[PDB]
Amino acid sequence: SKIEKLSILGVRSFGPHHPETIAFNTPLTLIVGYNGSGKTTVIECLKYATTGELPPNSTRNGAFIHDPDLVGEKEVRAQVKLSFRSTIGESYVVTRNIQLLVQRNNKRTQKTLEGSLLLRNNGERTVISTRVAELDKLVSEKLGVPPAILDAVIFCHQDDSLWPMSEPAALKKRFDEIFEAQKYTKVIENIRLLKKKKGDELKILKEREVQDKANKERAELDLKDAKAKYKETHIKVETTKAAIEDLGRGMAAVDHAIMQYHSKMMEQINRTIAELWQSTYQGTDIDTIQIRSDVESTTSSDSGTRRNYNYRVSMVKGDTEMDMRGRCSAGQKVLASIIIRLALAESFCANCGLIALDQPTTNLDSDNIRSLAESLHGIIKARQAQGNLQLIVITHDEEFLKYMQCSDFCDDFYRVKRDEKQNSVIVRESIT
Amino acid sequence: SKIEKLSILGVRSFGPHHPETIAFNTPLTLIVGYNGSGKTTVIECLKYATTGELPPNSTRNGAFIHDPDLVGEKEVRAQVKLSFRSTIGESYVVTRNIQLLVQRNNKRTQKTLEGSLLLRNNGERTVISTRVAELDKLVSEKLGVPPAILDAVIFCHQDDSLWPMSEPAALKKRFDEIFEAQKYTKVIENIRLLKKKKGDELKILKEREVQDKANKERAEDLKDAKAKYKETHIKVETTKAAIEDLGRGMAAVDHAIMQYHSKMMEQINRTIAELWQSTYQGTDIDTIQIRSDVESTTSSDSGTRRNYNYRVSMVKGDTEMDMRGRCSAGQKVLASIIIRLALAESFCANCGLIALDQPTTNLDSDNIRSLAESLHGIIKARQAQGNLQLIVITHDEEFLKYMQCSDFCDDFYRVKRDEKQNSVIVRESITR
DNA sequence: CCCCCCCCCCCCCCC
DNA sequence: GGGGGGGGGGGGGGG
Ligand SMILES: Nc1ncnc2c1ncn2[C@@H]1O[C@H](COP(=O)(O)OP(=O)(O)OP(O)(O)=S)[C@@H](O)[C@H]1O
Ligand SMILES: Nc1ncnc2c1ncn2[C@@H]1O[C@H](COP(=O)(O)OP(=O)(O)OP(O)(O)=S)[C@@H](O)[C@H]1O
Ligand SMILES: NCCc1ccc(S(=O)(=O)F)cc1
Ligand SMILES: NCCc1ccc(S(=O)(=O)F)cc1
Ligand SMILES: [Mg+2]
Ligand SMILES: [Mg+2]
Repeated sequence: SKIEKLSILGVRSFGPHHPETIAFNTPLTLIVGYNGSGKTTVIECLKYATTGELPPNSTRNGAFIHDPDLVGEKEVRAQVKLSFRSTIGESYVVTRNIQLLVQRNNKRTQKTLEGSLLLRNNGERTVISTRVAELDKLVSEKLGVPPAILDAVIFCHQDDSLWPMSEPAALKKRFDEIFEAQKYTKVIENIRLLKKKKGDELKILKEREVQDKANKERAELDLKDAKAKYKETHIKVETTKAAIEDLGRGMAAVDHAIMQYHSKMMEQINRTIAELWQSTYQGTDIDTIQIRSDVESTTSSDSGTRRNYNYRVSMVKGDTEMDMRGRCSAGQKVLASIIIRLALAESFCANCGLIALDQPTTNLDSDNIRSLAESLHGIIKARQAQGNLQLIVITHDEEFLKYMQCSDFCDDFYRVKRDEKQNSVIVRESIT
Repeated sequence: SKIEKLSILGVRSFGPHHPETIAFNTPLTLIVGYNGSGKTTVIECLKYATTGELPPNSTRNGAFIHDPDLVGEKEVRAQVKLSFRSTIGESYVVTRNIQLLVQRNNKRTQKTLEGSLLLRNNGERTVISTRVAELDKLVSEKLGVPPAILDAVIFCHQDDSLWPMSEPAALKKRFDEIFEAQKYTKVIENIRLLKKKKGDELKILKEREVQDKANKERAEDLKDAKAKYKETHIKVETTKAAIEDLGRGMAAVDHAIMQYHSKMMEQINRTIAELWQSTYQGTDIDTIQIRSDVESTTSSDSGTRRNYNYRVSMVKGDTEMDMRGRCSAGQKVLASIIIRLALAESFCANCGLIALDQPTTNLDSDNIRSLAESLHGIIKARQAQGNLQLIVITHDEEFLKYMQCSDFCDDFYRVKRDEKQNSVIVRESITR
């Protein structure tokens, strides 16, 4: 999977007339710029292009669309275009359009216009879909990334980048999505319903079997026919019994595979998190952090067995383990959230090396700024040859840039600036 | 007027055995240290000492109290001591104590022990109060600053420092708290009750007067009749006068309140406007302002209470838009600090007390430099008046350099973790 | 009449 | 809005 080029028109501080573009490097796309230049907007456009999700608190009132009053028109059309290649060689472009009207009554109304996923063959166009509902499905499907991963891990909004350190209910929600826990309980539950239904049939069938057996002893129509219906019903009974077991064994197999998958996944995730923490965190006070999962089970013959995962991020010091929630510093929260997202990206999409880190050194001190950068350099070096990585870093931290030593990977970087009209523009610069 | 010495024992990463102290300088207290040193804890304990409020997300599970498991004991008692001077010369110390038990049921529970406000006559201690409910009221009076200002503005938790940029209701609640509208609106309602009651008496009185007028006219004992007519008429006029006095008093009260609200918002926006133009490096935002929208019609909760809506606007050229859902991370951080500086300056203009915890979060190099230079200008201007007590926590080295603390400081404080991973506060010297 | 202590209420907080 | 814990308040009792 790979993302090639992004096009932005009329989104936030990007003007409505002339599209601005950025092309993504491998293994690293570096984006710098002043406060309010428009860097975070770039990642907003990647998330919108891939999922149709708009930034939180910007979904209505057209905060996402370049404000009509600034340009002097009563209507502004926004457009985002993303070109990418699927896991197989294939080449796609997704376009999305959104409109913002200022009516004569000053009322603003936002409307989502038609978009399109189109396939390019040898450089020539074919329409795959023009329905926004399918685009979400199709793009992630082509990219090789679940939507829950695009949303929470890869294109995580800067305002939301600390979700791993949030309250338990919220944390659970995001892991439940990432693990699709609602989907598999619905699987288990449907099988259970079917099993109960086949169970009701079996009671009726055994009755009938007892009845047809007796008619055969009395006949013993006629005894030759009397044996026929007895046999027909006997087979339905035995056949139903077998069906009941198969549904039951299958139900158990599904539950077991699901429970082991979850364990394996969590074991991998905690390993990476432990490695990332021990390498990068300079403090002595926390040796490692871990995601601990507490399963709540409720078992009844009517509701069968339903598992509920509760999740916690704990920090480990010596013998002691404590829940980090409500107990970690601003800087610790920032580092833990980045590492956990890296760990999830590595476990859940082991092969698409895609993640956006928007201003990773927030609240980090000088030592941690250095080590984080060197760890990022270390991740890149290890995976550069494999061709796996498309990593996007946004920063204006000069200390961070210096220690990353990105020139080893980059021939260029992108700078987002405001022009004289105060429009966001994206200029490509030489690594020099 | 001033805060002198703080003592911390068994709170978070501070060990339960030996208390750490910090002494506050004028005009500036500088506090540095690595991620997780315990710098934010210091500000929490200041809040806790003055208002009794604990850090958000820490009122349960005793997250604020140094964890019993770390020591090898099952119970920890925390203590925080703050010595300060009232608006008058008087010298006080408030002490608060907290306990966190690992119960017979295994999970932790926290309990609030005895507290004390103690007055110092040099060489003699006197308990002014040992009422944990009363400490809040007494302390805030002595400091000369309202409880909601200590909470939102002076000692605002780092996790909460962006509240000005929060959702409308959340912003409104805090401005509401800051604007104590309940006490006086209830005064108005009680006057209104009386005014209405005199109104009914007036209706009955006017009737009786018409009756007495006719009897006087019939007599034209005539002297008796004129007496009764006058008597009744003077009662009518007297009641009218009483109605007018109550009515005018009601209006004077209500008017005084609207004037106060207007006056403050005006000063607040003046200060915010100067700071923005003075501090913000960037062409895209000329100024920011706080707009107050009154709900056309006051809702009735045991009185008629006006409902204000508040919004933070950014101004560029002719155009104005709401910052909510539209500003960058750095812009949120800068706007929130400036709004707090302005809130301190207008609402407790007399005592220059504020804590800035990691003020350069997500700020670019230029905005880091200019913010530092603006603080320098604020300090230089008011140093002579002796009012100012500014507390800055930072590990931003470029920021420290532009701050030029040597002009104002003879020493600064460093927070460290000792070999046992306990937070320690070390005092260090500066050249000038 | 002051207050002190306990248990319980209710209140703020967090969900 | 509700639920739970804990602080505080409330009421009864004693100093
Ligand atoms: N609807 C809108 N119309 C016009 N301008 C907008 C709109 N919404 C947001 N903006 C502005 O566009 C900019 C968006 O920039 P961001 O991508 O958040 O900046 P940034 O580069 O991430 O800066 P940071 O986060 O401080 S490092 C902000 O400066 C907003 O003030
Ligand atoms: N109940 C607790 N028991 C023991 N340690 C705790 C407890 N609560 C918090 N801590 C630790 O104490 C530290 C809190 O110190 P802070 O003041 O938040 O850090 P800081 O100096 O502000 O660092 P920043 O915000 O990253 S610059 C963290 O490292 C926590 O791991
Ligand atoms: N997207 C990169 C995911 C990743 C890949 C590798 C590592 S490492 O711990 O083994 F160095 C960490 C994170
Ligand atoms: N606590 C007061 C903060 C403050 C805020 C603003 C100023 S001004 O001189 O630049 F208008 C001065 C002081
Ligand atoms: Mg940003
Ligand atoms: Mg902190």
